[PDB]
Amino acid sequence: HMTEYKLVVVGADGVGKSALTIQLIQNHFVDEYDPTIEDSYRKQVVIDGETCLLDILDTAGQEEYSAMRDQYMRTGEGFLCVFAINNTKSFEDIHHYREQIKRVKDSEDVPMVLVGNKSDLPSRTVDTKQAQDLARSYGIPFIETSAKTRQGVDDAFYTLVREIRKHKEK
Ligand SMILES: Nc1nc2c(ncn2[C@@H]2O[C@H](COP(=O)(O)OP(=O)(O)O)[C@@H](O)[C@H]2O)c(=O)[nH]1
Ligand SMILES: [Mg+2]
Repeated sequence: HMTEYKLVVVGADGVGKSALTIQLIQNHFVDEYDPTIEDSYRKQVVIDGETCLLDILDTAGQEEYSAMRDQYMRTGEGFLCVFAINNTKSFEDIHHYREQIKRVKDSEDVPMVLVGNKSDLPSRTVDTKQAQDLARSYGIPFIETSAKTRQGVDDAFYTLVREIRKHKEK
């Protein structure tokens, strides 16, 4: 039997939340995924010898949350907080995503990974050292990813699983 891990992917629209999830699930890069589609996905994967069933919500927009999105924020075990390395505003807005998670959990100790996506693109406006400074302040890992090439994608999700295990018995 399989251990469930409930993961939530958050961040500004346009950063690659959906592309990252689709790369993890389907091993393909999608270049035009509807920016409004929000849904949950499953993936069976062995991580460090444990058969895991990941339960992943790919969040979209900031319209009135569905009961499902509210449920995933409340009961989610770990969060991928995504910005794009060519989107300075998305990096600046990570603060707000962190603050939301801390409020929902009433805690500063929540399993989380800072993800800098679109690492394949040449227009880098967020330096790795800026992201490292932010992640160090929050006490969380920082991983750069490309949903296009798959670089870092498994790393980001597996690291989030490992961060959940560091926080609680699973
Ligand atoms: N080059 C490149 N484009 C990406 C990457 N991730 C997402 N995109 C593109 O960025 C746009 C937004 O991606 P999407 O996954 O819909 O973003 P979301 O709003 O965060 O779900 C789309 O045109 C994607 O093809 C990436 O790693 N590299
Ligand atoms: Mg999306």
